[PDB]
Amino acid sequence: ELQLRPYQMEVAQPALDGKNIIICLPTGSGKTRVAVYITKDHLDKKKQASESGKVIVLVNKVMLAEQLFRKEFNPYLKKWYRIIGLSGDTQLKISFPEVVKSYDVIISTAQILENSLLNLESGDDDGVQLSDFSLIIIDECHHTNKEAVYNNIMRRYLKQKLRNNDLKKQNKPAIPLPQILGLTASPGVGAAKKQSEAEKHILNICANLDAFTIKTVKENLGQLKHQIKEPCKKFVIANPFKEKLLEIMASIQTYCQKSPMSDFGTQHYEQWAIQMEKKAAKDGNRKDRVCAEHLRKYNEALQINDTIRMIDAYSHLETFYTDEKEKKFAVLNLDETDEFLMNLFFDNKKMLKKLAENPKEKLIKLRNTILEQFTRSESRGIIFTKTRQSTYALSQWIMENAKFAEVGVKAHHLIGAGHSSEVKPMTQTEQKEVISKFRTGEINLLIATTVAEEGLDIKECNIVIRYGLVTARADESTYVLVTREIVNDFREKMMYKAINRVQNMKPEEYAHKILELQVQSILEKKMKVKRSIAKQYNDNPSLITLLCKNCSMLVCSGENIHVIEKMHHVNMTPEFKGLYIVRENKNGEIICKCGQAWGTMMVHKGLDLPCLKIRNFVVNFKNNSPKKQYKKWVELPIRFPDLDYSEYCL
RNA sequence: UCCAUGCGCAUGACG
RNA sequence: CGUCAUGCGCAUGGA
Ligand SMILES: Nc1ncnc2c1ncn2[C@@H]1O[C@H](COP(=O)(O)OP(=O)(O)O)[C@@H](O)[C@H]1O
Ligand SMILES: [Zn+2]
Repeated sequence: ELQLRPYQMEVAQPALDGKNIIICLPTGSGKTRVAVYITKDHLDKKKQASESGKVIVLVNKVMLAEQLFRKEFNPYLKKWYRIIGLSGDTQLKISFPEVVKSYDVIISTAQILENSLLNLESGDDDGVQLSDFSLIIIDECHHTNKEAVYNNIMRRYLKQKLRNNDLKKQNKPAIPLPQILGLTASPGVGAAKKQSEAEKHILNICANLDAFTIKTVKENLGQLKHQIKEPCKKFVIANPFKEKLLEIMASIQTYCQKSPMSDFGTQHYEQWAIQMEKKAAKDGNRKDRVCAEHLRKYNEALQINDTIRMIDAYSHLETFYTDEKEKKFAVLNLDETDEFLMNLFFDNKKMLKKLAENPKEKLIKLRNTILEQFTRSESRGIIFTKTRQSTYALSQWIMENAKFAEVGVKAHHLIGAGHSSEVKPMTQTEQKEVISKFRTGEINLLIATTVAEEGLDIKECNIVIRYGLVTARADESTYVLVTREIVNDFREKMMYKAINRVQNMKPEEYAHKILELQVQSILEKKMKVKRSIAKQYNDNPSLITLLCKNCSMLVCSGENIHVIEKMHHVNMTPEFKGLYIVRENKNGEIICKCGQAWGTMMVHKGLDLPCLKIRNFVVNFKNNSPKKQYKKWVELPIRFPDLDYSEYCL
């Protein structure tokens, strides 16, 4: 079987000639299948050539790899050729180079391939080359812009290509390089206020891929257009506690002589709070880092309240101050500052809570909007929002709300898996379960945070409602936008025209432009190398000291620290040990004699290790140069010794 | 299956 | 350059 649709046929035609073209098509056109056909044709040709045919397919997300190995490639070609569903998570007893030698076809993930190539350049002796393959295929090429995995990969291919040109002229023989296909929904357009900038961006993409031309369907376009149902665009749009909190912020400002130089509930105030916090850290002073941090917490509460039930802000600060109280209690087992701030809060805490019960509330507007939508439904919907906490708050509020229960439409939250912002990350398994549930109708509506926007298989949904999120199927579209669609349309128009412009270009001029872009990218990479190496020069054993940032006291030295796994830094020598405190709630966490959090107590190879984080400490060189904050160890060019387990045997 | 950690990347907003 | 929010990948250790 594997019959190929017509509009797919023409667009794929050039690649069958060895063309390293790009194929951009819309969503739902099943470019996976045309990709399969192309792979099949390339391999059959290499069979006729009596030469080995290798394909190494790449994706930026794992689940895509699983889907292609599950539903697309193996079904059609499993019996014809060897296929492997490679991924970083899937424990594979065998190393990558072997499967490079042992499988005719490969689904994979970019970073894995890059790591193998790095080992080739390194002394690990695990070797692979883009030349070793006969064909490289990529999905969502549009990510090949800025130091992305795809881009980092192709840059090597280019460099080699230019050497190949020089050798072609200088020498009759030249080394080989593979064909390159690239598939995307749309090449995309970045920060292009002009069709010229857009044209340049597109050309930069093509250069990164080194592709011959872009390809899109116009002749057979009507067939695909009718075949694919495409939704219509649309946009639809719908205190006292805040005042008290602002008053308290002003009270702290008066108590700290802190000038916001900015409005309330704005990013710039937070940015100033952080910069002031850094200055206080370098000054080793309190009510400066401390109160600045407290103010930042307050402004976070504000921005929460600006869109959210102030109950949630009360919960936010309930959590914050209760945990601070617990830290102080552990320390005890308080000064003018902490007492002032804590009491300044607790005094109004009950009143704030009472105010929180009073609705007098964007969320209340969205509730009415949503219920009105549900009356139309007769059943699938997707919410979106900026943050993770937002999704949980929405799900909690909707579940609590009786009206939505009366409607009988269930709802659940959904987020990514990155352990960031100290918020619970959903696991890939859990995400898969939830989307399966919604597809089955177990959950009528799914709250999301851009995870559902792409990758995850969500289709045939009546409505796609949004809640201040910058950005349906089954021939049913109920787009909503509560609180940039026009500007987005303008950009789409611009990129389409730029694409047509590039398609209608001289092959010579086009080749010259893309060649220049290739050279530029290579030069940028070389410059990046130059600066990156210069960063790591000092490599001092011990030229710094770790200090608590609330109480600017020496906490460690430069030499007492040791490294385990060449990842984690730790301080044995219990002179430090008697200082730090331990606390847990629900391996364990570490805190300060001042309540300042310090890190966690990891255990490696059986040694108990009070591991820590540079973020929560402030540097103090031996040269007495000003204090510093790095947010990560690698920023420091000096080198710490790997721990010797023979030492500290005890 | 879960936990914790390190590293890199892109996106949007903001300065 | 920094900030914040969001999403992704890789590599670890333990259970
Ligand atoms: N040659 C073909 N004939 C008929 N339908 C096809 C053909 N090739 C692809 N399709 C359709 O394309 C769909 C696959 O789309 P999919 O790959 O999931 O979307 P996308 O291309 O956006 O990833 C299949 O459901 C299939 O019906
Ligand atoms: Zn302290």
